[PDB]
Amino acid sequence: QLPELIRMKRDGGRLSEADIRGFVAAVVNGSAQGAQIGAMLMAIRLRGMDLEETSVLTQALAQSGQQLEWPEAWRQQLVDKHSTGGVGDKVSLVLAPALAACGCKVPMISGRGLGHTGGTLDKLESIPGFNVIQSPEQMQVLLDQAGCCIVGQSEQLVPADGILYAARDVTATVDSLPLITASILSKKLVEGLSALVVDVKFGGAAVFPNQEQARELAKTLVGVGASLGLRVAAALTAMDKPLGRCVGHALEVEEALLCMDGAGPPDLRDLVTTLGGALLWLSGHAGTQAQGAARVAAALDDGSALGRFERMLAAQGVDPGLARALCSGSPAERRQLLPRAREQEELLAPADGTVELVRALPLALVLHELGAGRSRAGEPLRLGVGAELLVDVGQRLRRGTPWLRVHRDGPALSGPQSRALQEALVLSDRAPFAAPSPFAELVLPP
Amino acid sequence: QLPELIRMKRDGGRLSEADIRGFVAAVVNGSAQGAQIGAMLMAIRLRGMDLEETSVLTQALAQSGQQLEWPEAWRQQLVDKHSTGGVGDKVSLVLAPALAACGCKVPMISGRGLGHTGGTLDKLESIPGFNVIQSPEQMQVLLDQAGCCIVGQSEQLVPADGILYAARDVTATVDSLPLITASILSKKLVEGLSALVVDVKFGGAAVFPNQEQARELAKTLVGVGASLGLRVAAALTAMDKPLGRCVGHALEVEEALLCMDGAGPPDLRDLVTTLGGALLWLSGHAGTQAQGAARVAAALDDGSALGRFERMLAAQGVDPGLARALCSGSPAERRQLLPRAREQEELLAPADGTVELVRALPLALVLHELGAGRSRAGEPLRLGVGAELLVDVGQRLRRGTPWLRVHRDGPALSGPQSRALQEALVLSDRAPFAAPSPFAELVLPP
Ligand SMILES: O=c1[nH]cc(I)c(=O)[nH]1
Ligand SMILES: O=c1[nH]cc(I)c(=O)[nH]1
Repeated sequence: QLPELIRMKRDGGRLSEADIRGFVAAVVNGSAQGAQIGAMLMAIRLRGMDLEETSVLTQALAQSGQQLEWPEAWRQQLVDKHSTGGVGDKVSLVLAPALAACGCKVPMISGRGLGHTGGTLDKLESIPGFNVIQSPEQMQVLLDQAGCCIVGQSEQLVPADGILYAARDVTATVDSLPLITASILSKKLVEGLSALVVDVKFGGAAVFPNQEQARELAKTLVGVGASLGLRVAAALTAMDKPLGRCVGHALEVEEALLCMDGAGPPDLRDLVTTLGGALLWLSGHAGTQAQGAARVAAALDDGSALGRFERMLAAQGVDPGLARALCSGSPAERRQLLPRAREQEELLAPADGTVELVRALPLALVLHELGAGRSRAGEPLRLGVGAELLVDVGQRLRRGTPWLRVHRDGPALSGPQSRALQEALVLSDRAPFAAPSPFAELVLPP
Repeated sequence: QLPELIRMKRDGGRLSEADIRGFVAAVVNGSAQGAQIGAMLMAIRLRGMDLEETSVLTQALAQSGQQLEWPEAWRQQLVDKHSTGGVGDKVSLVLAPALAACGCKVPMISGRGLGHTGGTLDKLESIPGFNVIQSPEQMQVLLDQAGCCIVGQSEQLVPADGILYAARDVTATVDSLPLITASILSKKLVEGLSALVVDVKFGGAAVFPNQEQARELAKTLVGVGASLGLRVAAALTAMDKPLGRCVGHALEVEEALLCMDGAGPPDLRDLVTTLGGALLWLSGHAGTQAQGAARVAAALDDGSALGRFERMLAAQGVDPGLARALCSGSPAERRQLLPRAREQEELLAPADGTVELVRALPLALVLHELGAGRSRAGEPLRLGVGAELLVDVGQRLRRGTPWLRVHRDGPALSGPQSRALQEALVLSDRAPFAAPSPFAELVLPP
């Protein structure tokens, strides 16, 4: 029974396959209570799991629901990428459609926000009518039509993970190697993918700031994934500063769109082309990293990524007209069709100097307490709330120049909140420089 | 917010008084979700709390509800006793009315089962009509007409403890010195007592088997109690074997009534007189402890605690006729008036030998899975389920002599169930001896 299983883990003992499957079944069928879920999640977070338990949690979460079947004509076309989570990380919003443009099939099952990081599903929900929950049947139609699709956990698609994911988010049990591994792979295993690239963040606002832990996760994701029959590669990418300039939901959707019609900040386009190019390589569609990167980049310039993105929006519930407007509209028009915070508050530079860095963690934490993230499961988010980096890293600015614009619904920023933000603006006084790219290294399966 | 409070404790940090009161209010008002209550509890169970946190929790729980207001004329009479939970530990049932058999006012706020231990509130419920939820007003009337009462936590009395109590029970977070401490003391502080005696168990079926760990609890209980302006004494008693010969709920009420009949097992009576003795002394209604143990014992026969029990039962919802029935009724009559298990299964001595011990834990565990224990929240119990020790410790026996009577409602005992219970009977080659007395020592407040 639940109390005993929890007790074993609490004592630092391992769970047998039956126990794990037992636990997962109880979660899915609703017999497990919230406290028991939270208790077990914490026991794991604090005591851990070995690679066998871990692999078992994965198979279990994966099997708690359906297995996605596709036309065998799609077999080698099926690919996906997943990010462990970060700030301003709307890569998936761009990659999904940019791949489906290269003929690739992407049945992406992602998630909502986790802790201080943003979830792509919450970002898509900024778009009116976008429905994250799609059946396995609709998903097939989606791939047939736009060859794109970004859905979330549901009754049919990894329900066990859906429930745990939402509990982890608000029980301080996000940063657990085995829970992240099972959660991520279970989603991807159910997809029947040919290749998969997981973007494992490291740095300031990463689940695992510590680069060495980012690595351990990277190697584990790939190892367990391999052992479970999935061609997987992991990319370790910086998340010390936000990706792009926009952080939030509604705001990140417009930057994603800016990226899709050939523009946007270089770091964003870089990560998109490097992971996509790494993904095309992994799946055999591209000969080398550079070739695959170029094809994806071409999709960003082509207008075909944006086009696939448009079909996806319409096929997942967005009114065709709004879909055509988001993709056909200019930055300002998109900004108007998407949720908007009630107040705009710009932060000014405290001095002259170079933007050495903009701490992503402090920024996400404040964005978090302003309604961008959850502190309770099922809690509505204030889509619209977010932030815009008005200055890039590597550029020089003077005191008095606005470097950040906070989009908020509530009161003017609190005291400790303002301090935290300014605190995030690191300045040095040297010549301007070229900001480095997020991507660090690729970890392949043994 | 909740997620952060949990992370702090999760990481080993202590919670500020504002944090704990913050968390407690969230538990009482609903903002804290099940998974969050469980996460917090497990974090605390694994990273502990310090004396101040513990002290602060205790206050918060006590203050989560109402403070019981009594007529000044009683102030000096209001006493109570508590247990850390055990097996067959029906002492409060016998001791509460026994005390009220000496003018003392006992507004006992106890609780339900906790882990593998039986709760007196569950025991009282096997008594048709008995209500455990009495508002403060009813509690005054009860003491006024019967001198005692046994109620449970409610929206009005320690709401916060009620919630943590029910969750800890099914989350393997019962055995936490600080949680037990705040839980026990919070209920007592709200009672406005002038002396509290806690029976801290140690032994095979104790929350804290290790006698030294139990002593740490006993010290904390008295220490923190003292710091909160409550005269508290704590006894340390054995729980390697079951207190009495009857384990369960309806069955525990019968053996209890037998004790209030001036009969029963030495086990029970001995413990009820000792702790009661310590109580009357502690509160000043007795010059010494032996005199108290004497007045209490007298009440078992003369002065009538059985008489006080009847008035309590009636005053707490039990039909007056049934109440008198249970009192004047003899064992056989008592059984017919209470819930009886559907069937009866007896175990036979696996071999000749002297009964060195009847391991309480294995007993509780099995009775537990037959419906005597909870596995979820308010999961209903099978109150007639239990066991009768058909043999005493110290005696010898021959293979074939039934040593245990199991009262179950479902299927006959299973293989692993029978094996578990058999392994509970420890036969030694020694000569017949007299079973020792539960009581070990008494820790005091100065
Ligand atoms: O699906 C997931 N993405 C990111 C993380 I971190 C996780 O645990 N699961
Ligand atoms: O009221 C209580 N009795 C026994 C235990 I153990 C506890 O934690 N609380």
